Amino acid sequence: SSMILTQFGPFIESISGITDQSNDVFEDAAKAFSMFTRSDVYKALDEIPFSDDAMLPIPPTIYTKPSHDSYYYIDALNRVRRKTYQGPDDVYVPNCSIVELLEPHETLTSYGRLSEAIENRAKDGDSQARIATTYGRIAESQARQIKAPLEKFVLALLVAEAGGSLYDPVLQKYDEIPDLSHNCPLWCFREICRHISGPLPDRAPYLYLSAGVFWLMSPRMTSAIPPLLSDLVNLAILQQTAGLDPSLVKLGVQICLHAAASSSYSWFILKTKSIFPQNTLHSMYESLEGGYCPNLEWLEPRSDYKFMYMGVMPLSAKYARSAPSNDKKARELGEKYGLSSVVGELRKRTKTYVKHDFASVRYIRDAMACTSGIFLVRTPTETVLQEYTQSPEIKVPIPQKDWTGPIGEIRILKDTTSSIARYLYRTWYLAAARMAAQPRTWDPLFQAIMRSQYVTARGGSGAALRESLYAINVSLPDFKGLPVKAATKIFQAAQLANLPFSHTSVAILADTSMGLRNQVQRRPRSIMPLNVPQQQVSAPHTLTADYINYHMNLSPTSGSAVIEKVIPLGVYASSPPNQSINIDISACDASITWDFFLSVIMAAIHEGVASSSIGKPFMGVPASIVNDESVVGVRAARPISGMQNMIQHLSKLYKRGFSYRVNDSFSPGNDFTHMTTTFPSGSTATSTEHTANNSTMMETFLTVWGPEHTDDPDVLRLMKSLTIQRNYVCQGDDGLMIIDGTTAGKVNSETIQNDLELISKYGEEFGWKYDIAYDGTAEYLKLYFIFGCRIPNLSRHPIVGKERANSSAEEPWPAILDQIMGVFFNGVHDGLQWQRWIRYSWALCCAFSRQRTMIGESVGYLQYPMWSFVYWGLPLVKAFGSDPWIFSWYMPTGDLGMYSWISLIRPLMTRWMVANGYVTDRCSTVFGNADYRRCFNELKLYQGYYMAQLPRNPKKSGRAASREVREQFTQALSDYLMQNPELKSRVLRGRSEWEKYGAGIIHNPPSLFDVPHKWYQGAQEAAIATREELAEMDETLMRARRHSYSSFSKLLEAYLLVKWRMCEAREPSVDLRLPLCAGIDPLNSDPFLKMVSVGPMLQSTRKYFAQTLFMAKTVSGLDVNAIDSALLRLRTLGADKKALTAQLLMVGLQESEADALAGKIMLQDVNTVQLARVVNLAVPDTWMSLDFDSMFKHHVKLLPKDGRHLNTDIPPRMGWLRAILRFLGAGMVMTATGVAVDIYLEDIHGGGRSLGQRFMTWMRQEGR
RNA sequence: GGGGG
RNA sequence: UAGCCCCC
Ligand SMILES: Nc1ccn([C@@H]2O[C@H](COP(=O)(O)OP(=O)(O)OP(=O)(O)O)C[C@H]2O)c(=O)n1
Ligand SMILES: Nc1ccn([C@@H]2O[C@H](COP(=O)(O)OP(=O)(O)OP(=O)(O)O)C[C@H]2O)c(=O)n1
Ligand SMILES: Nc1ccn([C@@H]2O[C@H](COP(=O)(O)OP(=O)(O)OP(=O)(O)O)C[C@H]2O)c(=O)n1
Ligand SMILES: [Mn+2]
Ligand SMILES: [Mn+2]
Repeated sequence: SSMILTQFGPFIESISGITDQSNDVFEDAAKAFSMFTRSDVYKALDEIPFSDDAMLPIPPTIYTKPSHDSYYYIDALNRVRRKTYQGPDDVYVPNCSIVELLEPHETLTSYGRLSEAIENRAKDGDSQARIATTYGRIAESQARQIKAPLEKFVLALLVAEAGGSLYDPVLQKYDEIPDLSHNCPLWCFREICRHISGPLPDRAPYLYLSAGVFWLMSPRMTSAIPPLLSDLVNLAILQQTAGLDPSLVKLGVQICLHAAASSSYSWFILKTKSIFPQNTLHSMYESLEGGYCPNLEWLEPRSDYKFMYMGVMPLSAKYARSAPSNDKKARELGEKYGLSSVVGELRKRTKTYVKHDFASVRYIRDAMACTSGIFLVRTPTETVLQEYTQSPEIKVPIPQKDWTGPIGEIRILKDTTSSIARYLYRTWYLAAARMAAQPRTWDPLFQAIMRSQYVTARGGSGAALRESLYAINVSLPDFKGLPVKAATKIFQAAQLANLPFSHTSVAILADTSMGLRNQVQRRPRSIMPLNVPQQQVSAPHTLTADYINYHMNLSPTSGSAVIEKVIPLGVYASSPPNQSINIDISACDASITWDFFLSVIMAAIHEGVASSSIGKPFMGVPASIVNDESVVGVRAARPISGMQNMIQHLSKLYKRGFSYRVNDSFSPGNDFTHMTTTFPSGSTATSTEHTANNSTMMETFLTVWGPEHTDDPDVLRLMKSLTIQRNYVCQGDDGLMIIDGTTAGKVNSETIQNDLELISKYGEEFGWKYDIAYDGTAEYLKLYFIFGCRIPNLSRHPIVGKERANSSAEEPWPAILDQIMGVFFNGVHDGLQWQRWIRYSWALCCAFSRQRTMIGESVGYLQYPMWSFVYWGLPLVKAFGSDPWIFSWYMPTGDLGMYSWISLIRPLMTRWMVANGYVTDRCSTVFGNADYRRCFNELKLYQGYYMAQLPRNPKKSGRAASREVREQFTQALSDYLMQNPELKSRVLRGRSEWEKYGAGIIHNPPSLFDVPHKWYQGAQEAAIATREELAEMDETLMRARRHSYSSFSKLLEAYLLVKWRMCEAREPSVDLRLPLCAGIDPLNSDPFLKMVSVGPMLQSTRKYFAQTLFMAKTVSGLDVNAIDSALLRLRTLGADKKALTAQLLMVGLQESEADALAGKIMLQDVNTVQLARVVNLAVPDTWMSLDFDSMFKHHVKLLPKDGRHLNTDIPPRMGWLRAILRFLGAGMVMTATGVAVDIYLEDIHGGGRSLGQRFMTWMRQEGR
């Protein structure tokens, strides 16, 4: 460690709280990181005096592996395939030798790539050559699922840990996290690699590059080493930063060693991934003596997902695990995969926890951080053949006799059907009618928003559409000469803009291109990039599904994103007396087929939508005639609406199936079109659709089936007390059945077990295999809960991991920084040990802050000052002679955050600056007599500040665009959007109205007329950048670094005029013995103190924020937050109502709605959060898990502590100031380490009035 | 672009 | 060729 100490000495102390941070040391540390050679990191690793406890037997078979050749074969269709041995799952990358297939690299003679000879033979068509190429390309792919070379993360860890234990400012003692000599993962990493390199001078087992992966030419290297090493590094970092129990961590290493010792690392990982969760989380408290859990009340209406904390629920034996024991299956699993030693140890330790508390949840969390974090990989061919093959077993089909004769592509489900489909059909029919009945549905704007949803910069099987169209002699415009990417639905929209639906209808049946996605702890999933006409025609399906979800059930719309996964719901559901069943449906997409679901859904919508859609087109789709054969004998023609025409065309596609075009670039010669009946993922209907069926069937079970299939009084009573509107929350195929508890305790476990078994049997009737789980735990949207405590899963957030489905190279340098910041933010949300995590993050950041640049022998270097990271959100450890660790990771981002940390030490800074020569006679309002301008330019604080705000990726705008084709394109886009003259007429009105009442007040008027331009830009910025555009990006960053400044942004200079007084610590908002988030306990002072004093966010963040906008949606391309900001700004700038009415007309509203919302906005008392947007202030993401609403309202006093001040008084017409002022106070409170404190407005330099004018100038100048 | 179903 | 839905 002397090697590390010498090279990063001063920097190490700067990030350990011992010495101040300085850009000079930081940049040198950066240069040192870049000058360190890979092999040096290993040499550094050798310098570590590892303890015996950090060692464990390493399997010799991890090095000696068979040839890959017996693991593959050519199938009947000539595709290269993986040959199974351990089951139908054994389709991943096998653990084999690989050096025999490599050619030494010219220069790195010890490293090699796949023999060019072998690929050439493979390309010629040689079976053996193809097999070898496939293996080589997929093994390479497996090794690319990381963000950057492992050595960088390791070096970072060495540098960070060289600082020793950290002194907690709050607890006033050093932490007791074992040093690296006790880190088993690192030891293994060094040994495994050393053993591989053997006598070779090169210590790296492989090199992650841009030109591709290269393997160390050693007979001991295996295709399984990259994944193994990647798991070890994560575990190594986590043991030091999450303060994980070392003994547990070793268990995680053993599993990984076993995975590398097996015949397939990924496969083995997939089969054993439940070990830690099953033997801890799902086995906790078989016995229970005490502890406390939350006591929440679910407010009304439950749909708001709003809860209120009511105290603590004392625990006792009464609440011990009552759910069935998983011991047997868990042990069988361990025995089957050679891990019974691990399962047994976990089972034993889990039993020792008889109290539910911080210690016990941290144990679970720790255990669950040890699961491999690799993104499983297998060839595309394998994913497609495993996911689009299995078909649902409909044990009780809809009788053929129950369908009427056809009505085009659909058949009505006779109302005399005794089938359970009866209910599924009624729900979709009902919702279809109500949806189509809504007036908004027939508003040109609404239909523009819908037509604009799928017009995006992402793909849409562009090539297949062009050819399915060529098949009927219809050639689309090619716009020869435009600098935009052609494979975008945006390009598609422009091509189709001026063609009647009848000419593009065939495209609805065009093939579907391949799209893949790798996941952690899961298998790769195939994706279907539907084309514009396919997405268009899917509208009715999507809208009806949305209507069901908004009006008929209890569901959360989104994908996930911590807190957006409604944390509050899990706390409630998992807290005794309450209990929850974690319902999930396997093979969801493959279970939604025409045989039972789609034929019924298509029918119900087609019919229920009839009367209100009659005699009318929809979203560009015309009405038409179709053959009618409903009645027997009677055969006529039937007029249907455009909406019905859509269902008509969509039904034709759902019936036939999807032609998936598979071009497997990892498997030479594996080109085939696979037909499948599995439901599309890339469809706008997918998510909402599955959510709707989920609740609909659960409703039918609880209302009909269940009751009719049992006479058991308790079960009948239990089911009767459950409602899909009050007790069942779902999204897609995930479900959470919440059984509220009584004073008599919780509902009988045996009665619950009966209900579940019936649900299970119930789904077999229509092809659904319910994955039900009753284990005393709550699991929803990959969020884990036990006894009201959230258990972050560190396993799913691989520090070094990064999904990479395609072969394309990683984005140019700059890009990596956003990823590193994301790694930091995940740690904040996962609750790692704040100091250890912050210090490590500074090391990591420093190690990626420098890049070598080229301009033609013009070898320079791009360096980001430490200050850029602060701007991005990374808190300072110690600066300007301040105490160490005074800054919390809840410090805001950007200007708000800069304001916060600077205000907390304004005086320290001023004093430091003067005592170091930065003095002047001019007395600064913020920094007194400190020559701040000279200081900030020299320290690179201004530089870093501005560099952080520059594009971290090449720009394509400015590419020579031949004006004529450029106008044709944007015209096509315009016609697509402005199809309906009514809409256009609306915007033109807003326009001339704007010139009279709004023009001049603000300069950011959002307008539908901009969309075509924003769409063009999007298609542009989607294309591959050139090396020139790259240089241009660097030059920009480098010019900002050279330039010298005299101030911060106009908004930051304005906030700095405001001063506060931090006062009394707040009282606890929740009980301090209450486990809310594992890892967030008295051992993690700042996070814990913030959680306790500020309080947890007990409402859904989606619901909360939906109340901070006047309009929820708008045409894709415009920014809802932008529209909201313009309206409020106009109001704040004294604009007349007619001006807001004009703004609203320009974004598509009818004059009546426009005038109404405008008049409504004028007289409204706007909330802190919504109002703060007038100046671009947003609630920080890191704050989302806390009760920031309460902080703004009751703990940021705008009235000075000692009464009113002339400067602090808020002018009559400037009440909007209070919202901005609330954010600034909150900033300082949240940025200060420790307990949330009450803060009092102390001063505003030039007074409130002048402050307001200052903000009003910023407002009216945006976009000039 | 980032983090997540 | 590389989809859809969400927090900044
Ligand atoms: N990028 C993504 C990720 C997920 N999904 C959707 O999420 C839904 C279900 O999620 P999973 O549980 O992850 O998919 P399953 O096929 O059901 O996996 P298996 O039963 O193992 O869980 C269906 C799928 O289309 C999606 O459209 N796009
Ligand atoms: N002032 C410097 C010089 C080099 N590098 C880093 O070095 C790496 C590759 O170049 P080297 O071959 O390692 O640089 P050398 O200067 O030739 O090595 P040193 O003096 O020991 O010889 C990439 C580049 O960013 C750097 O960050 N800053
Ligand atoms: N913004 C960037 C990114 C990369 N390059 C050029 O790309 C070439 C090699 O790519 P890298 O592998 O990304 O650069 P290295 O210095 O070899 O190391 P890495 O980015 O970790 O620093 C050399 C470098 O000048 C550049 O000029 N400007
Ligand atoms: Mn599922
Ligand atoms: Mn699921």
